[PDB]
Amino acid sequence: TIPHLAIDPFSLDFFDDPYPDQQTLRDAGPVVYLDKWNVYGVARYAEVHAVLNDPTTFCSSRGVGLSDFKKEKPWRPPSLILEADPPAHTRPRAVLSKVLSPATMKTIRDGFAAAADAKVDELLQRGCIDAIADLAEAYPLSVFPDAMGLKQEGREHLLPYAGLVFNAFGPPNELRQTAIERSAPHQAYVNEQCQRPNLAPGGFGACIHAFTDTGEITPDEAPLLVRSLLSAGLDTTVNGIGAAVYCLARFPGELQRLRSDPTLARNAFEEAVRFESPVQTFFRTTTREVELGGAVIGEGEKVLMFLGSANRDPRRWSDPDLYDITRKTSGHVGFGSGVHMCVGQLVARLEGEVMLSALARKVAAIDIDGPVKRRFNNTLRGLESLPVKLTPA
Ligand code: HEM
Ligand SMILES: O=C(O)c1ccc(-c2ccccn2)cc1
Ligand SMILES: [Cl-]
Repeated sequence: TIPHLAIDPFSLDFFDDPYPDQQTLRDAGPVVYLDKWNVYGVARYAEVHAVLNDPTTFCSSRGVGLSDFKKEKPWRPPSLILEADPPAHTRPRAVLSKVLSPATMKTIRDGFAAAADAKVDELLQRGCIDAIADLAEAYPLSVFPDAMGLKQEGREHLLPYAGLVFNAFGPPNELRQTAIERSAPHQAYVNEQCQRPNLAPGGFGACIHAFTDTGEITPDEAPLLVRSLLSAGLDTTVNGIGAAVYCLARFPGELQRLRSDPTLARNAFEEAVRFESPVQTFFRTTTREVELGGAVIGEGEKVLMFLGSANRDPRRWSDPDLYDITRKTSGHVGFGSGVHMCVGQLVARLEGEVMLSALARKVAAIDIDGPVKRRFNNTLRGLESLPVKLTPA
């Protein structure tokens, strides 16, 4: 019934060039079995979307990595939002929704846009930059920790902790095990900054604590919800912005459309999230025997979703391998779908829009002038280095 494949979606060969293997996974059937890790997989849009929108059957409380929390100990206390099912998930979800709300975006937009314009101006003075370290990393590092209300000391732990979190969703391979081995200094830093005394008033972190009054969360839950934003809100945006810059360098015709209408900035970032999804894969666990696309999956089985594959599925998208900044992108799963759909997507979009708007208004060309290096992660997709020359407009 279910085809068995030996493709390892957590191998460097797969990270290097996942597209061909993803077509193989999509075309083999709606549900495959991956013998390498003894998990089910779904690579088509329809099944990925269906799994995401059935949290009762495909739960998150048993972890969204390979590890099954009913069988193995989590490497850190479970997330109160990501690794929770309704109804436990509902109230921490509503709090983060209100912290990361439209009204909060109105308060940070001017500073985020000023910082993005200032960065592009700074980068234009140097001409030849690394679009990862000097842009995709430097810009969110200059707005997000300040938006959280973090102190200055110790921010070098932020990206390492994030890379650890997303590597840890993988199998016990060298990427995951190495990350955990070096994790103690990053965990200590992050956990300490999650305490209310260490969070600046007016920031995202202090606002989470300020919601402990309402009956939605208690004070003992607030540090873990701060930890959620420090886990999921930095490295994802770095890879998203890097993907957008990468796309604009590979598709100069799309950079030229963006220059002619900077108001396409928000959709050009959204298309980059569909085209080069920063988070390529993660898991659900079945809570019972379920039929999916004509196949029966037993209870307590891990199901690997290929989000980047669903976003390139020609059963859903026309010309899926083309970066199109006027594409109707609604429905892509780059931010998830359903009750867990990225609660910080307004922050991601704001960061990405104002950066691409700054590029649209100030940059004439983006040419790759050096070797492009990929950054390897069990679930994140992004570049290690992207040497580009920026031609000022
Ligand atoms: C390009 C940027 C981003 C991408 C591609 C992305 C992707 C995702 C995806 C796919 C999920 C769903 C996970 C699941 O269903 O198991 C998710 C959830 C989440 N994201 Fe994002 N994210 C981004 C930016 C952010 C930012 C900026 C924040 C916070 C400031 C954030 C915080 C969270 C949190 C807390 C969750 C858990 C929500 C829940 O379980 O209900 N992410 N993200
Ligand atoms: O609550 C946390 O700590 C946390 C929340 C969300 C993520 C995540 C996972 C997969 C894709 C995107 N984001 C990771 C951690
Ligand atoms: Cl931790």
